[PDB]
Amino acid sequence: NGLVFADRTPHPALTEAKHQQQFFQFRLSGQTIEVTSEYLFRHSDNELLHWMVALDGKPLASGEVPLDVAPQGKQLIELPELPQPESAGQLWLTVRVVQPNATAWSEAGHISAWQQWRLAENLSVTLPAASHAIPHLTTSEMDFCIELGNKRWQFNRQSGFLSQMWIGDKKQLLTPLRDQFTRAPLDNDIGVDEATRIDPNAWVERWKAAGHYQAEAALLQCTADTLADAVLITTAHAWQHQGKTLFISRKTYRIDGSGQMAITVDVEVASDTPHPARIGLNCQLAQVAERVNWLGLGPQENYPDRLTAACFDRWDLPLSDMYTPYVFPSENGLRCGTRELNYGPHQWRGDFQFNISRYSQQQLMETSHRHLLHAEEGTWLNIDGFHMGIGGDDSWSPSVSAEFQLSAGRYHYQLVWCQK
Amino acid sequence: GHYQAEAALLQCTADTLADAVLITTAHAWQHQGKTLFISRKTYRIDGSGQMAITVDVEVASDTPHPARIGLNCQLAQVAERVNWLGLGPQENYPDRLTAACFDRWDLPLSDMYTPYVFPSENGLRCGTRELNYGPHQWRGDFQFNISRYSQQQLMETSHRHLLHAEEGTWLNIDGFHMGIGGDDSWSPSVSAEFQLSAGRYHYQLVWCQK
Ligand code: NA
Ligand code: NA
Repeated sequence: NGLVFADRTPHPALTEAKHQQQFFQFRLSGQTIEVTSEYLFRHSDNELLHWMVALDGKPLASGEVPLDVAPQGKQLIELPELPQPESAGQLWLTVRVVQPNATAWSEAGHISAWQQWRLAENLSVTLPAASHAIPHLTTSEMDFCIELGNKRWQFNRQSGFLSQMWIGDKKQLLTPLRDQFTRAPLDNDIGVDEATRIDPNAWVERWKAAGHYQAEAALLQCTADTLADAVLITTAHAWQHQGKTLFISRKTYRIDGSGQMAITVDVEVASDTPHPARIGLNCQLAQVAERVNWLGLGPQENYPDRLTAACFDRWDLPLSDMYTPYVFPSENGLRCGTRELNYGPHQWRGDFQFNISRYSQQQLMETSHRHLLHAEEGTWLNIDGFHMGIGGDDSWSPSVSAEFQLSAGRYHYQLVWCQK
Repeated sequence: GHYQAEAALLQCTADTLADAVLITTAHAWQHQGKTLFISRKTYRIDGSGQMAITVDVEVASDTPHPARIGLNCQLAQVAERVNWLGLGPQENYPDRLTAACFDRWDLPLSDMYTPYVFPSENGLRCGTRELNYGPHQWRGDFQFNISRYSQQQLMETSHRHLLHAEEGTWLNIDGFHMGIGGDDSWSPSVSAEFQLSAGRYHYQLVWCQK
């Protein structure tokens, strides 16, 4: 149940605890930062505030101000006039409290606190430059095919899913892109303190009994249309278990002359089915790259009810860091609030949560120990419009608070897939 | 600049499909060089006569959260009854709807207006899946109000006895509507979970003739 592994390597949860247990609080009013000390005895005599303003990860301005706060006291820091850019995006302010000097318990340059705020946002009004190229649709009995030069997109008309993508003669997918509504259960979803308890109230059990893990997709609609400058595929799927419809998924895929595939997803969830762990898509990619790079919350694993410690910026990590090696395997390594994701030739833009690794949700839920996991061929990608909270208040009864359960009934998310 | 914000057209294409016409639009509401909202829509008129409207709105994170995200128009028809599947029968709002029940409700048009002495937004009904008015039917998941008074006349007139019924019927269909609040009435009282702060919004509507 540790914040650390037996060898004292941090679990991702530790960083959330560090952030929430901060000894300095911050408010932002206009250009003023108010820093309040939660110490009771010490003045801030080994602390400096670093501030940084960035546009979608791009550093615009930064600075340093010494901290001189009495225990329980306040210091107002006035920011210099910020040299606003004209280009579209969201400006983010980040502050960090840094300890310049080593102590008996920390190294020089130790970070004790941080915080972020959204500053100005400039919405993108300027149209994209109209591409000259135009995609073409090749219909067969079994498939819709879209080609754009080297690029090729294949929609299986029997299943209703994007079954394959081609760059010239190279395959991009090892498994089709399908809706996913389940996760490999966390310890908080399993809910039991004792071994032989088959607790009928736990999330995994409610999910198992409703047939979430074994629901079969049934195709309702799979049509293709040609527009002036794009091809539009439209699909509708029903997930059923024992005649009962749990989820309906309605999708458009819009492929334009730029080679961008725009996916719209609208999901209905039956109000009497237990709230799903996630509402997303997954596929097994053929590529295995070294680095994952994203504009979103990071660097560490973060979930909707555990993301306060994560900062929004441009993060770049090795693939292996995008997996969390919990001894008992589960859904893991998610990052939330992501606007852009980069992996090998692929780029996904939108507002989504994702995890990426060499292990399928299936392998993760079938394996009892982490050392028994084996890297699957290619890379498993889950991209979620929505993900349920993880809970934790205890680990033997449902603990995901109401506001983090997927209860809306109707959900919408949109993704742009392109090959940069 | 929310009240004086002017719609600027970005896109307006038409496309013929196998069994439908697809109109795609984009707009930006600006005030003094600042982009407040972007609205992206598709209209799909198919062979059965139904028009499906899909709306996706962006709100700048640094503009005050808007009062509503919706559509309005003035219908030519003045009918006797309003029939809806949703929350009712009385006026209800996102942070004042626990008393309302989900059912099929049928009231005279006049009942769809609440005569507050100082006129304001009024008569909203939430959680509506189907709205019927004369030959018109709207389906989806929306909030609406319907009356002879425009949002403009309501905000310009100071007493209820000075209001005149306009020509036809003003319809407001909202995908999202701000809470009313009221913990007090001299400071912002709308709780955070009832402010339209998501940044991106989505609703869909089917309009047909029954
Ligand atoms: Na100091
Ligand atoms: Na008024």
